[PDB]
Amino acid sequence: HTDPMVSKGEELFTGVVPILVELDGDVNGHKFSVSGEGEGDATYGKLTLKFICTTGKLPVPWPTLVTTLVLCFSRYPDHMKQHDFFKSAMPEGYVQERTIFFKDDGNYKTRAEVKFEGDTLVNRIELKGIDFKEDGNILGHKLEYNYNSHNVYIMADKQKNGIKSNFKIRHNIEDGSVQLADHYQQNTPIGDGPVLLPDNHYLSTQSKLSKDPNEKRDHMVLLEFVTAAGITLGMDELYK
Repeated sequence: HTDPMVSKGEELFTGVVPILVELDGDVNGHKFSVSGEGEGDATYGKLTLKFICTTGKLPVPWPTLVTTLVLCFSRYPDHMKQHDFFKSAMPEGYVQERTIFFKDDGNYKTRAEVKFEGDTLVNRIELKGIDFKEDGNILGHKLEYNYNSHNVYIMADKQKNGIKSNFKIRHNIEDGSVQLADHYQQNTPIGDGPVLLPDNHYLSTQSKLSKDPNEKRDHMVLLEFVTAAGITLGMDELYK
């Protein structure tokens, strides 16, 4: 690429990159840990990850953890690569913080560091959840094991030299309803190096959730794709 800052970030994501995810969680005092392993191919926006609850039964539904459990693997098309904050922060990485408000239920607060340790991309997360209903849709495990595709607007946060985003997820309830999960996110670089501050744009995501037939632990197999879009005034003019 013409931009050596783009080149630097992209060089770290060429090919297939191994991923480690670590989550320590406490929801209403229900403590748990999650480990995940797999690989990402940013050229395709493609994640293949297998997560295990290493402490026993997961006390919340797996779909409620998808957003928490690596946006540096998003596909940014060439015309947008100068807008890829997530890769530009590497290898030192970024902090990803969220609050996720489940309507008429509790909230998750998450803090994670996403960085390289050698050739492995690590996502190390702490999650705290409070004010849940012990018999509600989350602690009562009333959600379908699936994840609806959706689109999310990414905005520069110039003052924190990072990005912010807020977006709604709707988890399907077994009874046919939906449980809203209202996400507030912010990302800021680790360390004092430079980053690419993006124009506002969108990420589109789809996720397939499955089970490993040979796995006896509580677990989730995730096939996730994330693709960036927008910044199209110039590109669209090429075809008029």
